[PDB]
Amino acid sequence: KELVLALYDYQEKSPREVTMKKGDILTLLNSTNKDWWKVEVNDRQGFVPAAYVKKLAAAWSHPQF
Repeated sequence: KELVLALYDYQEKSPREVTMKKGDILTLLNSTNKDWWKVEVNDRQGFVPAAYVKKLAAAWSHPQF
């Protein structure tokens, strides 16, 4: 299972999007598109800009953000 870190807060602009707070660790559902990634935040799924999150590779130990 993949995870991404919210680099900044993001307020959903429409029902297909989701809201996230800076520092959130979200479950990454789809990253095939280069601009919008589909993620899961507290029982909610939707797209967020790929620019606003960083994938946390399993192969790496991640420092505290």
